[PDB]
Amino acid sequence: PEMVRGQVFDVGPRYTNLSYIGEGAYGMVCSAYDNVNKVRVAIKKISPFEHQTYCQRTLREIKILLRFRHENIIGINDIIRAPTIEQMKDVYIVQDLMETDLYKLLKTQHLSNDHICYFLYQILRGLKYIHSANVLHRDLKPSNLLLNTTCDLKICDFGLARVADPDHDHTGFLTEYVATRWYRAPEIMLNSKGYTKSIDIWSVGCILAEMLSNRPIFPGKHYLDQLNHILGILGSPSQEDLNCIINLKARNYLLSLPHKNKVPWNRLFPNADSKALDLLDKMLTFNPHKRIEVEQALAHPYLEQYYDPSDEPIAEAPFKFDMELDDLPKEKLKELIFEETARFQP
Ligand SMILES: C[C@H](C(=O)N[C@H](CO)c1cccc(N2CCN(C)CC2)n1)N1Cc2ccc(-c3nc(NC4CCOCC4)ncc3Cl)cc2C1=O
Repeated sequence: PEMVRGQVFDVGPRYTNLSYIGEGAYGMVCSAYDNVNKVRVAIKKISPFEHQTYCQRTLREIKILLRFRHENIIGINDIIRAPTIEQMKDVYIVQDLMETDLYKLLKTQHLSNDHICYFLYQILRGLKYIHSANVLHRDLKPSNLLLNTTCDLKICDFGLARVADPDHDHTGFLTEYVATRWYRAPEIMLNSKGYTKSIDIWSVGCILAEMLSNRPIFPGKHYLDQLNHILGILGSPSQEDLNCIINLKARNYLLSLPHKNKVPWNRLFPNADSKALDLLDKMLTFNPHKRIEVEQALAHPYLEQYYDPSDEPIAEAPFKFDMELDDLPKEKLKELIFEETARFQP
């Protein structure tokens, strides 16, 4: 068993020459030479089985990424685990190796307007496919966008992804939420469980804004501060948009705030392309019902150099989970992970 930073990384006989890349709560990631395809790959060692929420993330990632096939979505190339459920403590997921991610890039590099345009195009292209499968990614952010040395982009981490469910989207005011705070749509804090495609469009808007200036647009320090950052730029919602929020706690919170006018995008982003700011405005619309959809965004003048709907493929059918995963015990989720990964056993 090869070891990396005091941890077993047992991926042989196919994968050798391991080099450490990083780690986090999820586990650990290495590059490795793949002796079958003869190319270096990324391998992440996930050890989720003592934690129900980690099992859910692992299973969603595996089921979705194995069904999806798209140039702007990271694939799963192979999964290594023990031959029996008893002996399985870890799952190793093999994926195409990427140079960097957009979080690291925005901390270190100015993006040209052409780079911003091309990155936004690829995000929206991959998202068109995801949405066409009736799936919501639900956690789009710079660190979930991987890039190679020629700036090809792939969406990663489907651990919070789910099937769209607009009929069950309504909730009360200040309902707790899991996905990354700075990229949450305003309606999450007011009346939405984040079960519709419009949630993802908001996140992409936030990402576009961040590419424009290298700084997050709405860096909320805690749950309600996130909403207050959004309203600081968008200004007070209009009467029509406010009347859409029928829950009185949420409506009356909004009515309690002093009037704030919209901060023009060209004041926040004085060097930005005007067409980019027009698309930004449409992605960062307060009212999710008025928010631009993914296929409309691709058709926007800002992306005219790239737009080609015949080359923006959709999924062959809607994605469905067999059963709802949200509440299943971790022991049951382990079984499901075992079954989902069986096809990679020799
Ligand atoms: C978290 C998520 C993940 O695996 N998540 C899983 C399912 O959700 C998971 C399982 C259980 C828990 C959990 N948590 C814990 C709680 N936490 C709040 C959220 C995450 N997450 N990661 C980690 C990860 C590491 C590397 C790469 C990757 N990197 C490169 N190159 C490098 C080169 C240097 O520059 C940056 C790029 N090339 C290809 C790839 Cl594939 C991708 C991912 C990915 O998707």
